[PDB]
Amino acid sequence: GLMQFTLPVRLCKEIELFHFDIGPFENMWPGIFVYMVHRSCGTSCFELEKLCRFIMSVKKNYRRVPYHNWKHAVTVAHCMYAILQNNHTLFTDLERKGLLIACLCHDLDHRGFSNSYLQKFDHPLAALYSTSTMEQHHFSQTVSILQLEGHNIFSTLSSSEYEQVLEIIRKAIIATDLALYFGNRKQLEEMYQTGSLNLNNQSHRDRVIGLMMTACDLCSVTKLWPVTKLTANDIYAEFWAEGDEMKKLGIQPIPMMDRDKKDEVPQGQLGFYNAVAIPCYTTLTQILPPTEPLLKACRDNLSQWEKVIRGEE
Ligand SMILES: COc1ccc(-n2c(CCN3C(=O)c4ccccc4C3=O)nc3ccccc3c2=O)cc1
Ligand SMILES: [Mg+2]
Ligand SMILES: [Zn+2]
Repeated sequence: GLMQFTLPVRLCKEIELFHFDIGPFENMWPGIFVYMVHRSCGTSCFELEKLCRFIMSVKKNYRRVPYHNWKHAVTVAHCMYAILQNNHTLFTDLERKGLLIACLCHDLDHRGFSNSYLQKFDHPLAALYSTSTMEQHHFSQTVSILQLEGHNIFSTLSSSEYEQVLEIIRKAIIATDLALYFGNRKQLEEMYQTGSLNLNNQSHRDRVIGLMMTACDLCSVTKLWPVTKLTANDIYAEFWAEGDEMKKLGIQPIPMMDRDKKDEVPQGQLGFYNAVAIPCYTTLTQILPPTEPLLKACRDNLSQWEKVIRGEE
């Protein structure tokens, strides 16, 4: 009960910042995650023994893929921690519990392949889940781990609170399907501008939590340039592998997944910042002003990509 996690001074201070990188020491990531739960949620939110056993079973069920790996899970959960800590009073007790867990679990058992590759391959999961294929799988894996003996971290919630938290987590994980982001942000844009946005409207909270999950999931674009630049290598390492697998199915992949078109990456990054990232953090900043540093860091990285195209790096 009186057992706190404590980080070295540099990490204690930098973990509070949006652009924090969790570093290359894998054995510290569980401790970083528990530290964020204790500060974000309370030292009483979860039984430590159960949380530790939940964390290590989640870790075990992430795969050795270049990008959609255990490091991504913890990185995305840190961004959520930064949003929640900078917006103290806006989120319920259940929501703080649910969203950090949702982030840790959001890409469980990812194979490094998009929903589109699963469908073109005719993967069994494409028959089981026709839309948001991988995201329904990620939620399924989350419930499976919660039902392992000794792993139910929500045990001391009431029947109704338990149903509420799994519903928060399900919506949160489904919302990480980027195909669903565009419509969710368009609706949030209209609600914010016509002034109809109402954080007591549950359907509105869902939309706002959905956008938070997009923002955390894309947070690679909100780090300092050297982290962003090096993470891009891992992202494209997966896309190019999917591209190769498209070619094996006798389908020319989109340039984004075609390793023969590396030259086109700098311009594709501009398109992605302009079409996805900047709009995402802009709308998020309007709804939640204290998330402005995500938008500023994103704009900084857009400028860095424009310098790459101008041969300046
Ligand atoms: C829909 O708007 C888009 C979509 C894709 C693109 N796009 C991209 C963006 C790549 N990208 C994701 O998709 C993504 C998802 C999640 C995290 C990080 C990322 C991330 O870095 N790269 C290219 C590279 C070369 C050639 C072409 C393209 C191309 O068209 C541009 C605009
Ligand atoms: Mg995902
Ligand atoms: Zn993800």
